[PDB]
Amino acid sequence: MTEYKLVVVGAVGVGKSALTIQLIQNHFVDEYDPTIEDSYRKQVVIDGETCLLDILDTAGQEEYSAMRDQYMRTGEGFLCVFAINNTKSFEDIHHYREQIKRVKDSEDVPMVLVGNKSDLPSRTVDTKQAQDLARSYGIPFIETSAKTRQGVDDAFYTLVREIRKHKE
Ligand SMILES: [N]C1=N([C]C(=O)[N]C2=[C][C]=C(F)[C]=[C]2)[C]=[C]S1
Repeated sequence: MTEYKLVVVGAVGVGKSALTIQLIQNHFVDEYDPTIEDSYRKQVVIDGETCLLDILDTAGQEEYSAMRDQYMRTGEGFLCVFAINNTKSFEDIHHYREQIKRVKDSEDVPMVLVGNKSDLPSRTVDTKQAQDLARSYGIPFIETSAKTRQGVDDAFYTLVREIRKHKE
């Protein structure tokens, strides 16, 4: 069976486990829990093929810099999640971008920019603005409304399509 090794990156206040738990057990949690390390695995049927998705939810802080540069060597699919309400987490993508290209040692890497809390009234970053920077890097921007569970499942398939095309 085809297994996909992905890492869940981001900052504190975006919705890390809010995406995982919502797609894994279909549950939305209001309380935020500072995660350090764990393994989330689930089987998904795409294009008639059943595959296993292994996602590692690491600390959403620049605490373990050495460890950050470690797992970044596996650039299968980077989930660039940010909060549309927090511009700081959006402009933080560049901070990771400069490192990603260094660790991956490749200019071309299939990544997906997903904005969370899109169903929330508090919006600072606009879709066009987000897409402006996204297209600057060469990555697509998707809307991920966690609370309503809209686009969360579909957006997960988009990255798989990228990985498949990056192969052959
Ligand atoms: N989770 C866990 N495991 C599995 C794996 O591998 N994962 C991953 C990899 C890489 C990346 F990047 C992300 C995720 C083992 C132990 S714990």
